[PDB]
Amino acid sequence: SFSGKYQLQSQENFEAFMKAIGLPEELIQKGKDIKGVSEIVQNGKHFKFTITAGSKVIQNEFTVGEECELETMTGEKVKTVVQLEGDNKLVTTFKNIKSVTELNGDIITNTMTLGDIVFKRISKRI
Ligand SMILES: CCCCCCCC/C=C\CCCCCCCC(=O)O
Ligand SMILES: CCCCCCCC/C=C\CCCCCCCC(=O)O
Repeated sequence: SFSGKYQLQSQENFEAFMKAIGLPEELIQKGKDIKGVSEIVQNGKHFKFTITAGSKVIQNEFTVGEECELETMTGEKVKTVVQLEGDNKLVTTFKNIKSVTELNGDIITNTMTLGDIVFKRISKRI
């Protein structure tokens, strides 16, 4: 069950991922420690998100099994389709990054794997 407004608790490889993809140290030092809200509304295939990237609210919707355009940090807007296992594990192919989102009861983890860099968020359902 994915529906909820999930507040951020722990954020792992933020400094190593944002410098590896080409972002500024001034904006990285602002968004690294802010405990913001990460929303998801589960409508069968269409998952409507409202995500806090430090100060910016990035709101887009992903379709499980058909093409869906989402905003990236380095780039523009990526058509990344998401596959679902057991109503808790969401897997996609972003801008050369394997993104794995897992729901453990009422706590969600977003693990963005870029080769050796493992960018892991840990947010609780509210
Ligand atoms: C889907 C969950 C993962 C979301 C990851 C978002 C990563 C954002 C990374 C870097 C951008 C940080 C921007 C910080 C605010 C800058 C503007 C300001 O307040 O001055
Ligand atoms: C590089 C980050 C750009 C911002 C959008 C990233 C979207 C990734 C795609 C699909 C997974 C969406 C997961 C939504 C829940 C995030 C929970 C969290 O913030 O802790």
